[PDB]
Amino acid sequence: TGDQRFGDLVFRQLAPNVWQHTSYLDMPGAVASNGLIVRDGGRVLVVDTAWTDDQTAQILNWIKQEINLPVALAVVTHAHQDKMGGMDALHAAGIATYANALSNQLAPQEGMVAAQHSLTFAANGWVEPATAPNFGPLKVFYPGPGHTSDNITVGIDGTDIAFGGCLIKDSKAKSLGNLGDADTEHYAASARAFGAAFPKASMIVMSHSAPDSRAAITHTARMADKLR
Ligand SMILES: [Cl-]
Ligand SMILES: [Cl-]
Repeated sequence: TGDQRFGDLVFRQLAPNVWQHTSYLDMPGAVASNGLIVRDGGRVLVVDTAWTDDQTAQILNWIKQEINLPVALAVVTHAHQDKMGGMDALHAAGIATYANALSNQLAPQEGMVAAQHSLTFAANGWVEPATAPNFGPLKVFYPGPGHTSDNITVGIDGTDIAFGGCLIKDSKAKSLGNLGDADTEHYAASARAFGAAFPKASMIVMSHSAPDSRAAITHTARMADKLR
């Protein structure tokens, strides 16, 4: 209970300044996609678009009318439709968009529109600060290939929250979902690297489940072990 709707796109509050935006697409069943909205000082930061441009425009309208702070940047966590399907709506609103350089390189073949800006990463997985200017509380981390080769993750400074995207499944999941683009061999390690990158996080947000505990990370690596 307690999950606010606006148009067709649930917002749920996670922390006083972190909302979960949820949109739905129908996979002829229906499927939820989760993303984040972050209030940091006098601007708004977004993580992940919705499945489509119209849903993404709704997210923007909402920010305008529930937060009323202008959207500074948006970060998308890889080149899949649940994360990137709404790029045009972001660009029409003139919002600076960032993704892993690799996500941007793969976006055309994945049917997605590229972000305007490319994030690069060090060998230890942390984002190069100068490719991510003014991200504020957003801490961007590339844990290695897993769900896709380009998947990145984001921690929120000043919260128990880290966002795993489609990389992490929930603690009671019966599978790792879509392994279509998966790196089987490195998945377990990547799931574990995300865990270790945000060691103090206890609320883990993922793409198709309510926020879960760290058991989500542990369980996902367990399942991925059985792959390799
Ligand atoms: Cl499941
Ligand atoms: Cl942490």
